Amino acid sequence: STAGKVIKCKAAVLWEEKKPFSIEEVEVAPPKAHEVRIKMVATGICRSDDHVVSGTLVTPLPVIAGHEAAGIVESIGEGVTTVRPGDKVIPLFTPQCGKCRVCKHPEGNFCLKNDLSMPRGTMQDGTSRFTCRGKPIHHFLGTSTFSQYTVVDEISVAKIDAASPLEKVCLIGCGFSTGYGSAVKVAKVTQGSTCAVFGLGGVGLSAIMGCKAAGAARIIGVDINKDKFAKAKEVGATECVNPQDYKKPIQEVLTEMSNGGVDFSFEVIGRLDTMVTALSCCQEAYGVSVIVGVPPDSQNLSMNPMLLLSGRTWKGAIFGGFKSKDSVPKLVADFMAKKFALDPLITHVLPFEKINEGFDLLRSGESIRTILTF
Amino acid sequence: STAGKVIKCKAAVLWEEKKPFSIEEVEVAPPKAHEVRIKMVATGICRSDDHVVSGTLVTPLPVIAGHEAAGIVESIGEGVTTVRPGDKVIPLFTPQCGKCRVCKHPEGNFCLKNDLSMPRGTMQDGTSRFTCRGKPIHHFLGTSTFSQYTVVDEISVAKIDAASPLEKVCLIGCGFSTGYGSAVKVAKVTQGSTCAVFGLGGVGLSAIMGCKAAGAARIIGVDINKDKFAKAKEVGATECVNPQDYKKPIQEVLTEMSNGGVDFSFEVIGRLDTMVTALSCCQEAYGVSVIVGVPPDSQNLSMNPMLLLSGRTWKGAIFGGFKSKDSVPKLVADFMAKKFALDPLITHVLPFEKINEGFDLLRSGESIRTILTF
Ligand SMILES: NC(=O)c1ccc[n+]([C@@H]2O[C@H](COP(=O)([O-])OP(=O)([O-])OC[C@H]3O[C@@H](n4cnc5c(N)[nH+]cnc54)[C@H](O)[C@@H]3O)[C@@H](O)[C@H]2O)c1
Ligand SMILES: NC(=O)c1ccc[n+]([C@@H]2O[C@H](COP(=O)([O-])OP(=O)([O-])OC[C@H]3O[C@@H](n4cnc5c(N)[nH+]cnc54)[C@H](O)[C@@H]3O)[C@@H](O)[C@H]2O)c1
Ligand SMILES: OCc1c(F)c(F)c(F)c(F)c1F
Ligand SMILES: OCc1c(F)c(F)c(F)c(F)c1F
Ligand SMILES: [Zn+2]
Ligand SMILES: [Zn+2]
Ligand SMILES: [Zn+2]
Ligand SMILES: [Zn+2]
Repeated sequence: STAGKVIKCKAAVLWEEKKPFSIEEVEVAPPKAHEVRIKMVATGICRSDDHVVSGTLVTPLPVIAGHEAAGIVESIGEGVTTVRPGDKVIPLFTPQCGKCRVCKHPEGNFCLKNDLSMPRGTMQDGTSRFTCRGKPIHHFLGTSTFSQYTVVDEISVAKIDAASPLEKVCLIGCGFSTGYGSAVKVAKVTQGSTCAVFGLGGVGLSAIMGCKAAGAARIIGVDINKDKFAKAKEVGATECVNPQDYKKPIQEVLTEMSNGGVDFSFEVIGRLDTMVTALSCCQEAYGVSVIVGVPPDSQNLSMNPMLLLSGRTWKGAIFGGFKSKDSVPKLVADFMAKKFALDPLITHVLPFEKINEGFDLLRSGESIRTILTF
Repeated sequence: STAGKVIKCKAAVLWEEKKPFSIEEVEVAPPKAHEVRIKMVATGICRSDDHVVSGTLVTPLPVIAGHEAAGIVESIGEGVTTVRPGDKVIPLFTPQCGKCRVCKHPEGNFCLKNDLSMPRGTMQDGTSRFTCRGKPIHHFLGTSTFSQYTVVDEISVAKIDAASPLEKVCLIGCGFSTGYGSAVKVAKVTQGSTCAVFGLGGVGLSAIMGCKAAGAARIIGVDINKDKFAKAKEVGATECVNPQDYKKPIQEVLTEMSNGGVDFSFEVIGRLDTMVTALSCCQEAYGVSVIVGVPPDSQNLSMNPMLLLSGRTWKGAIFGGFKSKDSVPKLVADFMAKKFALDPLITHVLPFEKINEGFDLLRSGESIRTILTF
């Protein structure tokens, strides 16, 4: 048995920014009280993982990244009550402690135990379960899914359906649930409305899916890579526009196309300029814009508050506004019942050992989601 | 009889920025089709009128300002159906045409016929009804209430209760309805919540009134002028804070006071810095901040969009989000039914001839609302 013992396994360690991951042996400590050690089965490559490499997102290095994944519980620490060895689980990069003011609020999901706002790169107890070359290695968002085995706090894992296909439902751990929730829960897109989605990667595709599910009459996809347009239309976009095709700023184009501004817009890229453009393109009196993209570290946007004074609503969200631990199992159940599709997001499959090729695919513009198999 | 004739009357003309109003004779043309000429009874001095004087707001000069008022219909043009000679009325600085996409939208009030966004300083037909010393004088927001008589478009006037005391209900034309609606309708303050109101003038006080009416448990007033605090507590503030008393930024103070951020905040001043502070002080996952204040023309703020990504909502509104022509008569009816009070807002009552003295009372920090009586 491996229970109570250190596990030696392979992980993808990031030693330095702007460098390939190093696939090499790490030591994974056994779970402490209220901790869960998970044998990973599949993990997706999300742009936020790439932000760690690029320094768009600052988190302590060296690190084991990865936050969109699914696996099987190997062992549980003392006091764990919500999962058992052998359960299928999704790590929760946004925890749900159930006890803080946000967890208790009907509309909050950004649990105060998160490691996103001011990342420490640790477990909840401020220590690391990972050693590599005798050196401690940081965690990422409490999940660190780029490893054959990880350890997570109990508040950062959800039990899911035992019959779930883990190579698909890993996307519920980030990109799908984020985009879909951003539309259905955060924006509360309405029947017959006009939507604009900026960025047609896995998360923006998922936002399109949610807009369509909510009954939007028009869904305008916006991307500078026209190769993204065919799949955006397959999942519900009614039209697609490339800002590079136009002499005028795209907020003006979108305001014209929507006869005075869109009902709902979504920034699903991570640029300061598109955040302001996306706000501006929604109708000035009653439009809603949602920021989903992750901006470059420590940078401020500039905007005219008259955009808001007229009536616009501007909001953002992590993980589609979903209370993570309550929502993930339900989302998996709904997937199993064919209430939404995940295959449109999966463009490439690779073994974990080819993680760097997976990142190359994302950076080239070729992929949506590459799913890595352990 | 004056109907169908030019009226020569007294008005307060603003010939140039940063100068006193000139109280002198103007000529007021009769109303054209779908226009209403009103004998003014009382008008309030709103900070937004002062913004015209100071250059904070840009609108064509020379102008007859004034937008918070009440009077009695003198005559109607052909085709008017919603008011008759002798009716008590409130001019609507945000029109309600009833036909545009905003007017048709359940949550929109910033009617596309407004003269706020891109001011022309005319009637709807692009002409002026005012002359002074042989020169055409601009209108302001379709209202121009600093005159013994004005002419407004029908879509910019509401009939109110014939028994209304005009010297009080004129506040429903701007400051009361703006503050109150910002709380009750735009923010949708909840029972038991904690609110922070930045700026304790007439509009901020009315926002306090709304927060209290909505059942807030804590209402923190914020102002640099501690002389404003006693009246803020009278109308519902549970605590008041002066940023100048603290070594730390007031967003930090308010976050500490509210054990991690407020539920609802309101910027009711008109400064870029306080708009950002107000957003920051609301709880990062589920807080809502509403911009009410009018900032200096053409200036952008800077902010970190992580404030929004965590879950905050940022919005603004004109006129408390109220559909103007539907709402004004109901607000007056509610006042007559003792559902809210207006007297706490009124600190001074002066003849119209003392308009400049009224503006000096506002600028010196000594008044809340001065009501000018014709
Ligand atoms: N809020 C959350 O909880 C959350 C979750 C998941 C992802 N993210 C972020 O969301 C963003 C999208 O993630 P993803 O879908 O995995 O990334 P992605 O697959 O890189 O998709 C982004 C898309 O944006 C397009 N794009 C780039 N620049 C522009 C431009 N100027 N105008 C229009 N399109 C442009 C680009 O071509 C690509 O198709 C990233 O910033 C992520 O970090 C946030
Ligand atoms: N959105 C709308 O429809 C609408 C309607 C009415 C008024 N307004 C605007 O709302 C604002 C308030 O109007 P008002 O109540 O008539 O003005 P006011 O009576 O001048 O009140 C403003 C208050 O802000 C206080 N103040 C000034 N600087 C600061 C600071 N740095 N920190 C905290 N407090 C400060 C000041 O002492 C005063 O009590 C103005 O900008 C108006 O133009 C907007
Ligand atoms: O993709 C999800 C995701 C985010 F939305 C973040 F804001 C973040 F900081 C991060 F590390 C992350 F992985
Ligand atoms: O006080 C109400 C009011 C506003 F909210 C404005 F945005 C504005 F431009 C204006 F002239 C005005 F009077
Ligand atoms: Zn929590
Ligand atoms: Zn992600
Ligand atoms: Zn209208
Ligand atoms: Zn006003």
